[PDB]
Amino acid sequence: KVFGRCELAAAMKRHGLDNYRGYSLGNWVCAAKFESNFNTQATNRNTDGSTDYGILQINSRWWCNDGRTPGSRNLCNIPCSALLSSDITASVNCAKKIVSDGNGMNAWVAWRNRCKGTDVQAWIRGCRL
Repeated sequence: KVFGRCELAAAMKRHGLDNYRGYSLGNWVCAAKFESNFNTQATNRNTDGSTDYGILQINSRWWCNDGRTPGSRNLCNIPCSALLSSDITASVNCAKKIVSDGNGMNAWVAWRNRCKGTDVQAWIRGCRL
């Protein structure tokens, strides 16, 4: 599913991401924009052989099982394919674990490079939330 911007904002808000670990909703929407362009089906191979999955491009070395990433830990206890669903619940639940891991949203290199320190509230501007 390719979410609309406000559509994803609403879903993320309903699933409790607004201000989760202190990160306002615009941060999450901005991260998803640059990670996946709001496409739940997005996948991208990394150099180490892991792959990133879904709206928040969650990696198979640490977080989900894809069966092809040696030394994988599956900390979210989910198949990586669950992160491609039109239903973002699994991505949200796993994102909540990731952002709690110590480095906050710096875990998402796209967020640090493209969202951090910017006017992220612009990403929820115009939405009825």
